Amino acid sequence: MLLKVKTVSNKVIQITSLTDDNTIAELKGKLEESEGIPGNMIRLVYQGKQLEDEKRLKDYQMSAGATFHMVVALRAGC
Repeated sequence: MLLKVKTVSNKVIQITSLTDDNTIAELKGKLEESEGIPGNMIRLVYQGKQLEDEKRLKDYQMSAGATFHMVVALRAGC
């Protein structure tokens, strides 16, 4: 339900309304679309683990899982 996503840009956003179909994919996809374009890698780590798309609905039952997004930009995108 409620999740806190913080990017490497020191941007933390805490919302209390997550989906049960995608959740993760929806969150990451909505963040990239909101900014217009993807930062670079757009890879977040959940509980020190990766790949959470498969836990779309499984993440909706948490409603208390800290999320940290990472964007690797060395070529361009300051």
